[PDB]
Amino acid sequence: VNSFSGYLKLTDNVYIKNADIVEEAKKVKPTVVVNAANVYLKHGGGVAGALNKATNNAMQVESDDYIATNGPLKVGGSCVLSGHNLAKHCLHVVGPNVNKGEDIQLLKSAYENFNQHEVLLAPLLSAGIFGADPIHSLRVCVDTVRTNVYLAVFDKNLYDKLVSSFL
Ligand SMILES: CNC(=O)Nc1ccc(C(=O)N[C@H]2c3ccccc3C[C@@H]2C(=O)O)cc1
Repeated sequence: VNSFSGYLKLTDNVYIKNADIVEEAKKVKPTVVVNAANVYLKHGGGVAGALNKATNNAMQVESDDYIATNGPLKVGGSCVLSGHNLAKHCLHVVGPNVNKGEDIQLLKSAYENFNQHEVLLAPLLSAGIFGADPIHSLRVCVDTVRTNVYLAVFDKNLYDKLVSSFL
């Protein structure tokens, strides 16, 4: 039993809710919140900008030190950093950005990072400003992630479309 509330169950291990991931993180304090990161951990907009703003820029400060030490992430890769006031940990995962021309097949590799964590609160990777089809992202999530994932979808219209079209 966990504290996630109001989710629709899609499969054995995937759950979905129309919610603001920032507000959801603030209320649940999950062990892991996933950030829709880029390789430079520059949290300017989308989910990343929202999560970082909610940390009063502490996420960005920590991220800049991480990059200065380790260099950029790979597309499809991830790193674990602090969750600050939102979660115990933040798993920064880089899905391909279609608006940068990155290979969508890398979306499966990106979701594989979730399997290293038993339970996660997450957005749909590569959705929103990353330019992928969220219906496709949900399909890859369901077919790749085996651990327990609670997906937060900010847009109610998109949420309803994702549920209604789910196979
Ligand atoms: C004050 N609170 C807030 O600003 N919250 C806030 C702001 C923006 C987003 C967002 O862009 N999310 C989408 C996003 C972004 C980048 C990559 C993939 C996805 C999928 C997400 C979705 O469409 O569900 C989510 C929450």
